[PDB]
Amino acid sequence: GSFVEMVDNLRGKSGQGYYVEMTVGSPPQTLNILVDTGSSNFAVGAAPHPFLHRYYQRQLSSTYRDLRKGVYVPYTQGKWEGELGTDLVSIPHGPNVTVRANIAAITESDKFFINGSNWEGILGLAYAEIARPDDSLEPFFDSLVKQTHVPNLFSLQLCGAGFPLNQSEVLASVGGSMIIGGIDHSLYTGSLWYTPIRREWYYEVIIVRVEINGQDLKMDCKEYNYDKSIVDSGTTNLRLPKKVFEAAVKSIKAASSTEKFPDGFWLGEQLVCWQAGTTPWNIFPVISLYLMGEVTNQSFRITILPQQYLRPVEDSQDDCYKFAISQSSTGTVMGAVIMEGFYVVFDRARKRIGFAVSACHVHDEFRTAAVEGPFVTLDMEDCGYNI
Ligand SMILES: COc1nc(N2C[C@H]3C(=O)N(C)C(=N)N[C@@]3(c3cc(-c4cccc(C#N)c4)cs3)C2)ncc1F
Repeated sequence: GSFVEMVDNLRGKSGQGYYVEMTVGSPPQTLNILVDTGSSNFAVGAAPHPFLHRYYQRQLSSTYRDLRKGVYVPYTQGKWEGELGTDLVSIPHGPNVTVRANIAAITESDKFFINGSNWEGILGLAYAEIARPDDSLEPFFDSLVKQTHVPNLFSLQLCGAGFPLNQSEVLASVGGSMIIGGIDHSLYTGSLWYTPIRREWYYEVIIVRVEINGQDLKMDCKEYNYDKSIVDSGTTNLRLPKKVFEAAVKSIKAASSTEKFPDGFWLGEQLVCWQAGTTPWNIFPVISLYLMGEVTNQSFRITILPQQYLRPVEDSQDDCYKFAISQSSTGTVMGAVIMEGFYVVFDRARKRIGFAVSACHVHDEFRTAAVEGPFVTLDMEDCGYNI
């Protein structure tokens, strides 16, 4: 229904991630924590670092419990090593509960904490299967549901501003909402459409068709989910498997062919700029991803605009952007590019993910993001990849 205490509890932007305030320990130590549906550990800075202005001080918490076990995470979007323990954890703009949760106290890191970023830790919201060191380390959300009456569901509304936010603006701006234990109807318009969670590890889904401005990419649907397709609030871009990325970029270039962009732009390395207010949104195509429905032989589509896949960056008074669609060798990743267009419901209790048009998506007077259905789609289980 309505969860006013949790609405507008996030801050951040797609390039730096979105974070929520949490407290750890007794007395409570406040930290800003990245909301990550692409991992399953709760890990916090626990030692001084040049890019952290605060960290978890275990010696100052009366409720700290040492698990006497280390944890190592290899190079991904950095690397880190830490020490496992448990403590009492709360979310100030969250459910009014305190839970005893596992915490990885980060003692050493390399390219993990980012200069200029405001988060001090990560809240991995995915399942125990991908937790480190192994699946015996209960993730935060599993603890929260086990210890309280909070329903086994959360929903995310990530809000892209549509323009660059400077150092002060990004700290003062509302970046979105994380509703723990429910769905807030103020955060979306139209209907919610659900896709099954294929398997509980990452939030894995199945894409059954892809269109660029209504034109079918016409690839074998297994290519779209090779080797998996996931929903990840901790990835900035929409990432596509190599072969799919190559086909999609060719189609996006063809649709936008009235303007030529350098190779560096399509590689996501180089910004493109236009005179203030003159970004030619209309030359760029909409992108639709069709997802398996909950009903046999039924699918639905989510449609995003260039206002989602062109990420605003500062250069001048020009309006500049980076192309936020990129190649992957680990499957499709529906990152902040996708999520900024939609209110996303992680319905763990019913093993499904819901999408609805976000009340904060950026658009223009001529086009809007969309969530539509149903469509008749056959042999959708064949779109899933095995081995
Ligand atoms: C903490 O513990 C564990 N974290 C992980 N993760 C895997 C990483 C990764 O490659 N992705 C795709 C991901 N979704 N999350 C991780 C990170 C995201 C960011 C980050 C930085 C800047 C912007 C954004 C955005 N949007 C995200 C830094 S690390 C953490 N894996 C296993 C663990 F035990």
